[PDB]
Amino acid sequence: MIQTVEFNEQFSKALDLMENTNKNVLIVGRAGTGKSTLLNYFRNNTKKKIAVLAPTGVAAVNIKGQTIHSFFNFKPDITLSSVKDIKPKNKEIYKKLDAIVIDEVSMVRADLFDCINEFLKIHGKQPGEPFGGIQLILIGDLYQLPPVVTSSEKKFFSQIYKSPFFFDSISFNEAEFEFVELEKVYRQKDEKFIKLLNAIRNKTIEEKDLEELNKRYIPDFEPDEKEFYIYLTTTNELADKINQQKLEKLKGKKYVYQGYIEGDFSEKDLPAPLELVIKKGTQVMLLNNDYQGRWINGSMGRVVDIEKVKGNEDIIWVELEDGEEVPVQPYEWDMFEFYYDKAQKKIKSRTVGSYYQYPLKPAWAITIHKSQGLTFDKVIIDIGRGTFSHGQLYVALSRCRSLEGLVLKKPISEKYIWLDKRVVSFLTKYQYK
Amino acid sequence: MIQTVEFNEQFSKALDLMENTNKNVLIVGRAGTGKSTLLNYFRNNTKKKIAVLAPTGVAAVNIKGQTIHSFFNFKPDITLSSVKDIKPKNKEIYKKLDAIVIDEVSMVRADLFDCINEFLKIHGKQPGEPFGGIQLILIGDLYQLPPVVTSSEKKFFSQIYKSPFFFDSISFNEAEFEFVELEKVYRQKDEKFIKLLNAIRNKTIEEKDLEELNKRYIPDFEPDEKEFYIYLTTTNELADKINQQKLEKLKGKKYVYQGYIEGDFSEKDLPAPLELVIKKGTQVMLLNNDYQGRWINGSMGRVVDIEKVKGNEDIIWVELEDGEEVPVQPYEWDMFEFYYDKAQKKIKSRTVGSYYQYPLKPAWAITIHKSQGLTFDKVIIDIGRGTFSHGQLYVALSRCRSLEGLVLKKPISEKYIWLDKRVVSFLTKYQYK
Ligand SMILES: Nc1ncnc2c1ncn2[C@@H]1O[C@H](COP(=O)(O)OP(=O)(O)O)[C@@H](O)[C@H]1O
Ligand SMILES: Nc1ncnc2c1ncn2[C@@H]1O[C@H](COP(=O)(O)OP(=O)(O)O)[C@@H](O)[C@H]1O
Repeated sequence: MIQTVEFNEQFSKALDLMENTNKNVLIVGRAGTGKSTLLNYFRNNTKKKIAVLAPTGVAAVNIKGQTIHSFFNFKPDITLSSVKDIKPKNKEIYKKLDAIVIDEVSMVRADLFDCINEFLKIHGKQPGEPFGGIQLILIGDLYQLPPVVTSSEKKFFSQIYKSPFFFDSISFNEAEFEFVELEKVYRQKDEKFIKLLNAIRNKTIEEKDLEELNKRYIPDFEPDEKEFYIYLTTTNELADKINQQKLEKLKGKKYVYQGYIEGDFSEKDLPAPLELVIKKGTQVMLLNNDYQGRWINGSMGRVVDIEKVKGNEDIIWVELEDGEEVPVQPYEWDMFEFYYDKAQKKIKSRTVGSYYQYPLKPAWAITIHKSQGLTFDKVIIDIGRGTFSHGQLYVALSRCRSLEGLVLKKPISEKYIWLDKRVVSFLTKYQYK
Repeated sequence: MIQTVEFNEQFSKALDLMENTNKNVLIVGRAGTGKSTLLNYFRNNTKKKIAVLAPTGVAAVNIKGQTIHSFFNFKPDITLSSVKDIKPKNKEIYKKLDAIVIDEVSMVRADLFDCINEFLKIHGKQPGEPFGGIQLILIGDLYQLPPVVTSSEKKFFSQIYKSPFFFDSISFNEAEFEFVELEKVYRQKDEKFIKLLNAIRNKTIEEKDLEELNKRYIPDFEPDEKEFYIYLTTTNELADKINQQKLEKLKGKKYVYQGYIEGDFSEKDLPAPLELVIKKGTQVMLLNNDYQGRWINGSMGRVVDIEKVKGNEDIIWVELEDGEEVPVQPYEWDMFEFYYDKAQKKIKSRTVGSYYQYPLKPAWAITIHKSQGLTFDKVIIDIGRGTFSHGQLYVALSRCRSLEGLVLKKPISEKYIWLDKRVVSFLTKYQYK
């Protein structure tokens, strides 16, 4: 229960809208703003009978949340008509809930948002009113690739929703959300990078500074066995090839570790891959924040000599960016579920599942979607390799930390870097309202 | 320099034909016989500058010998025409060789035998017609299945060779081959079963023994969990799926061990599987002979708690058929290659490859072909599934030890056990010559 979080104007304004008011609110930052920090400070220090949810199972386990389809008992094929037949597991709850938070709201499609509103409108405190009158708190990175919509759905989805963004859902317009944008980049020496990114957001590109970009299209391929460059790909398939090809053409023995599921857990979504295949000298990424304060979620390293085990489970030493030769051991992930405790006036969260695996994954290459909400010091913006579609360039650039660590494989650097101005329309509406 | 071999008439007659004479010889056993015993006693205690070969890489590593393709530089697709263009790696050798042994000759197809004869006809010591004069010693079990012949090659193979068995090759006919059959059953004592099996051999079975066979012809199932049983299948696909089905169902944690290849080896013929996926409580097969004298090749067991005490490597504790608790650790297999050294005026064997892996594999089900030369106390004979072969039943029955341990999946059985009388013809020719 600590207080070491630097309460600035935006932070204090957001907490004001959150706790003392019961208004629907939308808080955005871009990577470093304190989205998880603000959410969790509210989460720990409130008595407001709240429920914290997240779109994916990976996002839910990280925030210790409830994996929304599970919280509402939504089948993978849910629709605005089938939602009406859903019987709540925990019917007694959603009458008592005062507020509900949703993290990483960027990747919640419009149809699912409308299903949520209908569900809370029928089972909420005040039925008929938006969300049953329950205060809704949205937290996410607007500067994100919209939720994909398969080719089959495309024809009629285009006719129901203007965009797969959550903010183009009919329920979001009929309800008023106070807008708060986190602008402060904490623990960030990324000076002039965010100014460049904000310049790319607007029409202020200052193409002298655009060609100040044109300086880092080096090719000559290459990297180093030391410089920890990560490839950002558009699809799993390409990231999956770079991980394997780098894993091959590499000597030493491979070590394979199988994740263990206790209780109930889906595969996917797993934070760490189920089969951890590590050779000596393998570039890896750590997928959780260390309690002991040694590495963070996304801290890259290089697998080094494993000492083998004493009578406990074996460890994987890793050579971090700064040093560091840290012993990584398997980490326990838990899958929560919120419920009301009839005994007292409180909503408790029991754990229905456990998952055990080394918190690491091969980190020679990653996909943009997998790297949502992460910044890497040295990145490689690789080939498409089948379509570099509209507005994917601003997101990929927003994955980087500095310009002197950015290497652009293809020197494309042209006039569709622009953030995909559906978002831009939404932001210019709310910032000036 | 061991002398513990109890040199029975058959044995002394076979060694006499081997050592003092230079005649081609054909020794057959029934896998309880002294085949490996005779081969290794001759191998160790001789001064005859010989070369020991085996068809597969697995059979070669077990006998500490070389594969036929490796010794002759035979490409996987060799034909009798292309053999003439093969340049020997070690041309100088095959002038010095006095004898050549070939173990597990049962699984040597006719075309390969003719290629061997042609090669030694061209490069051998005094390279005339009979293998270039090199004395050939063949050792194998005739009671095993013939070497498979793909459907494509079948049409024209059928017209050149009457059967894919080695004795229907050409060379053999114009080859003086003394015949010795090890018929005496080396104990573990085979009392009722070998008499019944030999009765099926000579088609002299009695319907008293058919009815006494029909007694273990029962429907239903299950293995008594401890009680070790195995399902002998016709195909890898069926047997290996049963190993997976028993492995998924059973609870606990998975442990994955990767074999390490040093130098040069093969991925097709490995003694232990390359990826050992082992759960606690899993039936295993202990697939090599322990020097310390704790378990034999084929001695089945059930994995019990794996004590991962390390500062080098962890140990897999296994409960044998009698008892038990043996610590199984990785075993080193080596791939030899013979060469002639004028300095010692003899045939030395250097090791060009090494393979390290725990000598274990899941043993809920294995294929007849994999289990060549083995007897198991408790066997489950399925239907193939389906109608196994013309003559697969006799081999499957010859895999068993006793009738009070053989369990036949289904009573259909009517009479198709009969030995594959191409073998019967050959055996009645040589036994009465
Ligand atoms: N508002 C803030 N006050 C104090 N520290 C912050 C704040 N925002 C970010 N930080 C620092 O930055 C780090 C990452 O913040 P985080 O909450 O993960 O940002 P986001 O959730 O936007 O990714 C935290 O470890 C914290 O130390
Ligand atoms: N000549 C022999 N003298 C004594 N015991 C033998 C002899 N041959 C075989 N045995 C017994 O049979 C076992 C297997 O013999 P082996 O040569 O491996 O048979 P095969 O080659 O037919 O599998 C040996 O462990 C041994 O105890």
